[PDB]
Amino acid sequence: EWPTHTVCKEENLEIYYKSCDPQQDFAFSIDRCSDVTTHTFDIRAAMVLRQSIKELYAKVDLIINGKTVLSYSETLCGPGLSKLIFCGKKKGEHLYYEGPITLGIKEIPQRDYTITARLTNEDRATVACADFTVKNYL
Repeated sequence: EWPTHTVCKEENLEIYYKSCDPQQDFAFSIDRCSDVTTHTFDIRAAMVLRQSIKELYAKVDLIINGKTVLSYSETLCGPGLSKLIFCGKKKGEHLYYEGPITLGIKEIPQRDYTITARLTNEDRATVACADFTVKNYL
């Protein structure tokens, strides 16, 4: 029900996202779309934080033909485990990230696939959730 946003659409590469958090949408852009093929690329992203992030966890799933073929989890914030300066932001803050994203997928996939990313907190509550649809024929 959130709108599907176009992130990239060029000759041989298309990327769209839709928030799967029922509370809200968020803003997301990639500075250079073709960098996604290198698995490190720069983004800009913005969202209102609706949950505490005392702990922040990411879970990233690669889905190909309806099947989750790979899933990994990374700790972003926590006691002795904080990776981002914005760890520690309070519930209700407007969060802005500009910078690199590195996905821990080895053979960065060709073809059509989905990356689902969910951020959760100390209470397993969803802080953000998106489905990224990718069409990569580069």
